[PDB]
Amino acid sequence: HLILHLLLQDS
Repeated sequence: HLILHLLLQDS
């Protein structure tokens, strides 16, 4: 799930 976050925070 961490990836799902590193994706939202990056954007």
